[PDB]
Amino acid sequence: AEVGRLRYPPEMPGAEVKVYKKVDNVDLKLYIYKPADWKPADRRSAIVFFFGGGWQSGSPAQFRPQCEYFAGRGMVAMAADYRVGSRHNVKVADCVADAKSAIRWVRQHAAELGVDPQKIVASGGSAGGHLAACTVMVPDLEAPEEDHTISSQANAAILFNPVLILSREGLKPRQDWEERLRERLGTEPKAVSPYHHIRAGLPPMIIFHGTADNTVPFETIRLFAEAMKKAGNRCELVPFEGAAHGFFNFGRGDNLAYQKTLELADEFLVEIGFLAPKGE
Ligand SMILES: [Cl-]
Ligand SMILES: [Cl-]
Repeated sequence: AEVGRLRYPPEMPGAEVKVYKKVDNVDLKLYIYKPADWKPADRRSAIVFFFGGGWQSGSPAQFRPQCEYFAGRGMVAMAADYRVGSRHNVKVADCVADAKSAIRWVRQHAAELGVDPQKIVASGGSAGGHLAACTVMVPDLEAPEEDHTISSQANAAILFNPVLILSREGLKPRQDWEERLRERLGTEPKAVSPYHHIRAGLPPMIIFHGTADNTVPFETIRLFAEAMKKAGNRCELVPFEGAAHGFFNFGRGDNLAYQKTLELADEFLVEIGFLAPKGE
């Protein structure tokens, strides 16, 4: 509900604004937070957050607090806008293209951003967590007007109650439901279903999910994580006992889950060599 009251477009005080994509006569922006000691020539890790809201609504403001945290730790942290149903009459596949365009843009512009182009983390909540996962493991579905010699693939992901299974193929593949998914998603459902793209050799990830989630059942995420681990990938699943969809957000449950998810995300980033340990 609180997340639902966020402003669009957001103020994002202290952020630098860059347009990463011009599409359908809208300028899609990144809201960029740099560390206090940032200099051109830096080669910092970066994180790009994609807001939640069912691919229908939401605001980059959702992840402003996390951006401020990670910029405090020395990352170039940013929150991306992307097209949504209520504002732009797009479908899920369009959202995925925008998320991929954002990672591509950060990589293309890594030098001027003071960023290491092989340390770009994709992150998000719910629908935005789906997008982040798509940037790590789903093939590009379109080639927009952008540098396709530059990869859209993120180097790691941090997912907050993501949607990871968008097709029922290979679960316990009924036709009419997959056809309804096709019309909603703008493509074959498997083409935007991270679970259907599990293979060896993928970037590392951490996932935070409530065990009492009625929106995205925890069991879908357990299945995902088990299969990823079977494929040899680093896929850390942190259950939040009794928590529901949206539990991790700044401003709810006394900020306890907010703080805990940041702590664990920080250690994950140290583990994979994207952040220096807090001990310096
Ligand atoms: Cl790895
Ligand atoms: Cl829920």
